[PDB]
Amino acid sequence: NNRYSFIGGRTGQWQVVKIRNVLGPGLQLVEKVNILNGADSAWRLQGFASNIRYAIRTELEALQAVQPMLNRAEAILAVLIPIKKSAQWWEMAQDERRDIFERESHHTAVGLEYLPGVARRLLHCRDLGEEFDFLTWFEFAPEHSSAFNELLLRMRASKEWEYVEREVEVWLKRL
Amino acid sequence: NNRYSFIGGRTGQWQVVKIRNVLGPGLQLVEKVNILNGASAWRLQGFASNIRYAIRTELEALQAVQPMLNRAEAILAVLIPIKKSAQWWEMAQDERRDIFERESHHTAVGLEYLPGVARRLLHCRDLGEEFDFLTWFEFAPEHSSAFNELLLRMRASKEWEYVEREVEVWLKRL
Ligand code: HEM
Ligand code: HEM
Repeated sequence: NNRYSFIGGRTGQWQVVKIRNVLGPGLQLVEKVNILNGADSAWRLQGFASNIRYAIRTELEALQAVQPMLNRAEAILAVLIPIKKSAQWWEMAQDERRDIFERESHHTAVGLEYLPGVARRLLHCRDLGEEFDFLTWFEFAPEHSSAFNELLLRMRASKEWEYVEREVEVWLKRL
Repeated sequence: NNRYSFIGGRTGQWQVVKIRNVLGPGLQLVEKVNILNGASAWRLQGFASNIRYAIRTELEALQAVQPMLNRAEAILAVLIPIKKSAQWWEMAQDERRDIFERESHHTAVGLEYLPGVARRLLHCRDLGEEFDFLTWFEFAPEHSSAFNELLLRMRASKEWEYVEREVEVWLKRL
């Protein structure tokens, strides 16, 4: 099953360290997040794992060579980052979006510099009618915390991020 | 709302003319199809979504000539659920784009059939449906022959070597 739900509330596998309401309406602070594979709580986010939309074969080969698995023993820290991009983004053609995502913003090339420390999972949810477009998930050991914070500053300055209209960070610790 | 459901059964806006079970398991013949914007013998559903392959110049060409849905003359339609293979879905984005257009010329061929044929593309693989896409075409009867020719051109393409299941539900507006 390709559907995942993230329930902000009082139960779950993950303790909420902090929530940063980066842009637009935030998410209510809660004690924990419960993650269910499938479709007292304060909010629910859901999304699906999907096929590749932008990465080219050589980029997949580079990612496959180095990206770590989810659920490593040392990956006790995580961050759930729901993101919404603008109508102007979604109206663009496929070449126009690819050009912004990689040619201008270097999303893949830049992210690669933070592997293997950072593991990730990408879910999509615009097509479900959700309030966000994407749920991004990152997990890593404390030793990569500083590197992940650097990555966030670099991505938020990119051309791609000029099309982001809502964004929240839910910082988590594995219970 | 971006979700559409197609219910094969006794009620609906469309009378079934015939069903051709082109490849793989078919769909049960029924009297009518009921189309509902939102989430009898069978139900198919899918969502309208962003562009996945077409480039700007292709969209400009399509926008220059493609007709709208619900033309008064467009009393015939064809619902074509399609599933593609796992090997297709594993390919990277450039690999699929190259097959879809550089090799199979999906948009360039399809454009030869506008403005006669109007269309709508729905996606459903991500919903866990048994098909990956619901495709919808509609047109006046004078384009029936051209549309049957288009179908045979597409099925000869490299892109169609990855199609694993395909049904045609032919319909007439009530
Ligand atoms: C950690 C290293 C990272 C790597 C290796 C990476 C890589 C990728 C790749 C290859 C894709 C495209 C997948 C496809 O073709 O469909 C993607 C999508 C995306 N990534 Fe990252 N990423 C990283 C970090 C980040 C971070 C920190 C964020 C958010 C703050 C982010 C947000 C996104 C978004 C929103 C998308 C969807 C883009 C779209 O479809 O418009 N990524 N990522
Ligand atoms: C009538 C003229 C046609 C035109 C102008 C046309 C055009 C297109 C375009 C531009 C796309 C890509 C949309 C995107 O980038 O996301 C597409 C997708 C698709 N079309 Fe057509 N089409 C036509 C006929 C047909 C026919 C007759 C069929 C079925 C027999 C069909 C099956 C599909 C499928 C399954 C997809 C999804 C491709 C994928 O994402 O892998 N098309 N069509």
